[PDB]
Amino acid sequence: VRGRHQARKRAVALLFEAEVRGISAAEVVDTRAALAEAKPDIARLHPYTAAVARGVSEHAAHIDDLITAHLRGWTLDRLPAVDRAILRVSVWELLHAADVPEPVVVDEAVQLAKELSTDDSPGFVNGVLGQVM
Amino acid sequence: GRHQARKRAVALLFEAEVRGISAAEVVDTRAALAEAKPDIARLHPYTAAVARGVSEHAAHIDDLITAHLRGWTLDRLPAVDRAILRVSVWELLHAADVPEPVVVDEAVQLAKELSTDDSPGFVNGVLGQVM
Repeated sequence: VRGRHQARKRAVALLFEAEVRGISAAEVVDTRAALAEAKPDIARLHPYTAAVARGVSEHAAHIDDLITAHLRGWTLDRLPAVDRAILRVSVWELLHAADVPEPVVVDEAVQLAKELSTDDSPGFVNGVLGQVM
Repeated sequence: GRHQARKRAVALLFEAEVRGISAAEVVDTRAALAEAKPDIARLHPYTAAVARGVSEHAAHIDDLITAHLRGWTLDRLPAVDRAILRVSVWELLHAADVPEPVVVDEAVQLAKELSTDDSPGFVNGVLGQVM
């Protein structure tokens, strides 16, 4: 585990919450920032979680178009919510996190899929992201 | 309004598991914030009851699920499916006002909306044996 693996995993949970509530991930980040200021001992918000989730919101249509273009016939709505969240996090990093090597971005997506999703999800996300990059 | 309350409980359990904190502690800090900040919305009371309930009865809930997984472990399921089964087994045990078949329907529908194509049939099978 890479230094920011947990921050990425918390960003996947924030994107999932946003989709359940029908609100932007940036709005969920604002709430998490308030919680961190209120209870810094038990509810820290990693700065990278906030940057990833805010970033996905700021670039939502472009990220979704790039994913859809590499889904070989599928629509984004057909994916399981956790795989959609992992791909949105990863595509934001490919576009806007120049310090993270592209192979590292994909390997992190593969590790998130292993930890949170199905056993065929790692190969799926590697395939999609390998084409996006 | 309970379907959306159940969806918010699945999301809360997933975030709690990622954070490594009990779902009751997530509820308690989120509820305290909404009492102090007018701009931050309160949780539906049923979301809070479900999430505190799963924490209170975690060992029993996980044992009942594991007894009907046929050798599979609960920790190896997709995280959203583990959260949906914990919410649903809690309702079978402690939400006496909700008919058992309605609990199963809600879980199958949460699986369809939030998880995999195979998840609805999987949760229907496990819960059909738990009830």
